Amino acid sequence: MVSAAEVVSAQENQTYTYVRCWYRTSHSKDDAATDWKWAKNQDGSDFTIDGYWWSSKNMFYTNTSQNVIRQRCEETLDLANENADITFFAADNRYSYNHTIWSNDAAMQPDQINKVVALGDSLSDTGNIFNASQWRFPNPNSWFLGHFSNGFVWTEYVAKAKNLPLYNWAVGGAAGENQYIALTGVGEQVSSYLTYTKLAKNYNPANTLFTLEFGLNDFMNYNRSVPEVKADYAEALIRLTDAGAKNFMLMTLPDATKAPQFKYSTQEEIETIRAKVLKMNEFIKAQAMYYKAQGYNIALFDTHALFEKLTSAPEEHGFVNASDPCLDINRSSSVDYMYTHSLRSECAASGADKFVFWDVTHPTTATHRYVAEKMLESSNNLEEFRF
Ligand SMILES: CCCCC/C=C\C/C=C\C/C=C\C/C=C\CCCC(=O)O
Ligand SMILES: [Mg+2]
Repeated sequence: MVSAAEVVSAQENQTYTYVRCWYRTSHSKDDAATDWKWAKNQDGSDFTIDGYWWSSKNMFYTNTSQNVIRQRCEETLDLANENADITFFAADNRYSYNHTIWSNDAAMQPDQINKVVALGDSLSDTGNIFNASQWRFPNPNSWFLGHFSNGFVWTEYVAKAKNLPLYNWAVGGAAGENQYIALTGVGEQVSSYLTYTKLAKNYNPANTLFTLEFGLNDFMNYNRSVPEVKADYAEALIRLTDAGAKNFMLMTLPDATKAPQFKYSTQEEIETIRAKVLKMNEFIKAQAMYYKAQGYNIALFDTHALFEKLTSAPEEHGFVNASDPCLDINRSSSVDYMYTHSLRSECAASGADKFVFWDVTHPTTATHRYVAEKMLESSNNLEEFRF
């Protein structure tokens, strides 16, 4: 994907950069607003990281571990907030965009999972559209720093439970994301992953836990046929396994037609999408069995079955409401992502942790956490994966 000569030249172009530490300003997850500070050392001097830049979206590659960078942000911010939900990025100055930091692995690494790589849509996106929108979409007062929720997504909860770095290629389409970036498809995501990892040092793909949730963007936003979505899903698994991937967290798709935005869709539109989701889920199960029979490490979670339980009896799963958004949005219009919204009366009363949905499409961070924990329980804190 990148010649060996190009890799050497890039890796030898050594420099330094600074770290932007982001945090939730409120102690409540009802408030999505965030702010940032530069990372500092204990003596008050600026914290810097050594490494090299590369772009095919600039990634900064450093020898400094994600834990060390995280620790510097925690100490700099010195918040007594359990909901601080700290994230960090590389940045040369005040004008810089939020650049992902890749921590290079050691040459003598043990045979165990040491990072999470995510592929998918808005259900896994951690801010891929936010630099492209000049930090204006989704509005950072009502959506958590480029996440289409009031906090972390399921992949971040999974990565945190295992104390692992998470590197994200996921980006959706239900919020008008394609008015900001092109190349959002799963094949474009796998291509981008393959290109950027050639620049990494001592990269062993066998030590990566891959997460993949794909198909809802295609069925909801692009009216794509079931065979073309099945073919793209099979193609992603073929390309990843041929490039050394051994470990996957696969999942069935929740019935997206249960989301508040479908209150404003016709019955014909709803039945079309629902039928496509059901056919796709049978194919996802067949694909998981196919790779499991070949000796790959596959964890399959039935998110569809869990979501049916959650929406039919929310009171049995820690929720008061599964039909309305927490935010006071009572229509389906992508322009609403540009504005600040108040919480509806019922959600302000119960708290955002008691609602399944945050906006007309996306789940709350409590729903993301519930799914992530059910996943770890199902797989016995991921038993067929070596940690
Ligand atoms: C696979 C992990 C799921 C964790 C969240 C739990 C339940 C699903 C939540 C909501 C209902 C389903 C779909 C609508 C949500 C996002 C839009 C995805 C497509 C896009 O972005 O265009
Ligand atoms: Mg195809």
